[PDB]
Amino acid sequence: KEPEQLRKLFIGGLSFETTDESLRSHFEQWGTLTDCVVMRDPNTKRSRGFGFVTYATVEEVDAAMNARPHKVDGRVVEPKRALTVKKIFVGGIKEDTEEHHLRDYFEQYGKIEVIEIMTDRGSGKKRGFAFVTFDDHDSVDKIVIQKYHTVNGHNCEVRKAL
Ligand SMILES: CC(=O)NCCc1c[nH]c2ccc(F)cc12
Repeated sequence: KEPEQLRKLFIGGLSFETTDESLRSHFEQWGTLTDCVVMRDPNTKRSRGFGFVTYATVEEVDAAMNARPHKVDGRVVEPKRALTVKKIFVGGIKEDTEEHHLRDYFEQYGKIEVIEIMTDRGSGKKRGFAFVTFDDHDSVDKIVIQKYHTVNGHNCEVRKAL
């Protein structure tokens, strides 16, 4: 079983009338839920407007994220995997890595809007790193939890870029 942390979706922006049961019935459309909680005040029991769900598998998390936007009990909510940005730094690509290497690999994580292969300001030579900007943060979130990224035969360092 994948680590539980990687099977969780944290759901912001809930309707205050959403319950454990209604949040569960909604997100069970995209997989088996082993846990589903609406956060509430300990004294008033009034919703805090957010919660989380835990799927049985990471593929189920993916399915839920691919089904965004989610309207739950009449309100569009904001699910996120376990710093919300749309851009990554990709290091270690050396001088022989081109746009199409980066595109063919990273397009399978999300929709790419910008690829920027970095060159030396003085010489024009490639510096061996790049930035990739996507249309949505979940691509980056999937990317940076991987232990490894292999592109053009290179083991790359990938992190969020601000
Ligand atoms: C952004 C924020 O502060 N809350 C959402 C993320 C989060 C952190 N710890 C939790 C515990 C329970 C839960 F339902 C959600 C969370």
